[PDB]
Amino acid sequence: AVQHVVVYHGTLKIHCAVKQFLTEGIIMKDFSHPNVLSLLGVLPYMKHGDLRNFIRNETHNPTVKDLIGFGLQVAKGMKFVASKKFVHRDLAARNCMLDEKFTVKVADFGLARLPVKWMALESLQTQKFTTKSDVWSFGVLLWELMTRGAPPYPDVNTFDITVYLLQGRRLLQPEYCPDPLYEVMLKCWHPKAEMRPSFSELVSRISAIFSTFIGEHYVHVNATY
Ligand SMILES: O=C(NCCN1CCOCC1)Nc1nc2ccc(Sc3nnc4ccc(-c5ccc(F)cc5)nn34)cc2s1
Repeated sequence: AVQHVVVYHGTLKIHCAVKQFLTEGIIMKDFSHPNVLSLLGVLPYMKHGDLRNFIRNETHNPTVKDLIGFGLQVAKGMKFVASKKFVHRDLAARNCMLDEKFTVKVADFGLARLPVKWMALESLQTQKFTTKSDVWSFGVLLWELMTRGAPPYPDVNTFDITVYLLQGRRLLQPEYCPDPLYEVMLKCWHPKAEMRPSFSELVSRISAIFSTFIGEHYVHVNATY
């Protein structure tokens, strides 16, 4: 069963990277989606590396369309993962990768595997993780995308985040976030887990927002981040 399955550089020609083991080898191996990082048999090399570092790179010139497009690809990847009944537990821009085609692959799962500032409130309180808690995390990722990789809740110390949130607070709208995309993030952070959108609903809502843009709005980095 692990026979059909059979960090450092490598070749096969495909360029590659290399970092119970056999069981999860098989499990990781059957997750095939273009917005999900593959097991080659050893993972494909991602030319552009992590999503967070890429958007922070002061020499890159992402547009609003570009950033929303990355968020759309994450959502497609998570829609697939969620269909397989798998919970990520650590969705963050740091855990998403970008290839030579600028295709986003959700990574940091399986063999490649507390992120308190990305955690839903019920997970901060129960230490249990669901698909609905991934959705909350996804909303924080979108906020990362729109601020070009700013750290969330900058003046909040990890520990005190649950108290902060329980005062009635959320991340503020980034300067280059469209209003409808901020409403989407607010939905992802709905206080009741069951009221949060599914990943299928997020793919749908975000693809419509994405289609309204034409690549004319350059997103700049914030000085206070
Ligand atoms: O590094 C490059 N590309 C060059 C990047 N440069 C930088 C300077 O600008 C020019 C472009 N390709 C790579 N592919 C792969 C393929 C697999 C893996 S392991 C893995 N599995 N899940 C995850 C999830 C996240 C992270 C991660 C997090 C933070 C980081 F910082 C780097 C990697 N790793 N990870 C590593 C790499 S790294």
